[PDB]
Amino acid sequence: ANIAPRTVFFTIGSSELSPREEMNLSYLAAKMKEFPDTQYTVYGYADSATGTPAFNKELSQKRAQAVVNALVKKYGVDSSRLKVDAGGGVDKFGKPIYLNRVVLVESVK
Amino acid sequence: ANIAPRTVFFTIGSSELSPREEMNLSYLAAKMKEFPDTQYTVYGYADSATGTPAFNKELSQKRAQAVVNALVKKYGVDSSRLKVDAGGGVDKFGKPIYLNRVVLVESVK
Repeated sequence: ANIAPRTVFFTIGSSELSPREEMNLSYLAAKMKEFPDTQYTVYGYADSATGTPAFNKELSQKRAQAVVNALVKKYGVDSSRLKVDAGGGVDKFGKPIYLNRVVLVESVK
Repeated sequence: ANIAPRTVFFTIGSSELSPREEMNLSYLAAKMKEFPDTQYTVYGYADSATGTPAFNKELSQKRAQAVVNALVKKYGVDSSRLKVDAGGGVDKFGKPIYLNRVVLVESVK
């Protein structure tokens, strides 16, 4: 009953949620509200191919936090159910490098 | 145990899947493979604010079909589990109008 990991993409150097991602996120929040006991990890990432490690660490943190903030503030999800994990700059998502500018929302087993 | 509806967005007049959407879709396919009995409807849409009704109908069909084709051909999902619904041109997704250029993958209850 654990979600398919949710992908939220971002533009370069930005932690802002686009209209597409707000739409994406509203469906996930409805599922979260339907099963109020489920826990989630909100992994934030950035591409290590540009910017410094510390900038990419902060950016990944802010990306995860913006996803948390929309679920909590806009779609009414208990903040205690969401845990931020700042993954920093990575290449774990391959190329094009913007695929690493992403948040993954995953269920906690 | 039904998925949170999955959003797959498209560029104007196009039914091509971007690198971001292929990444998005790979996580959904893994969930589909984990629970092989689940059925899904693949709703395709276009924005009714541009183009003719018949063009938007075909475009919505091709969008849904491209999502089906990636799940079946690239991520090995039984074609019989996925049903296309061509929604044609709509405004059901609000503005900006590109939010209507989308596929929704939904579980069949």
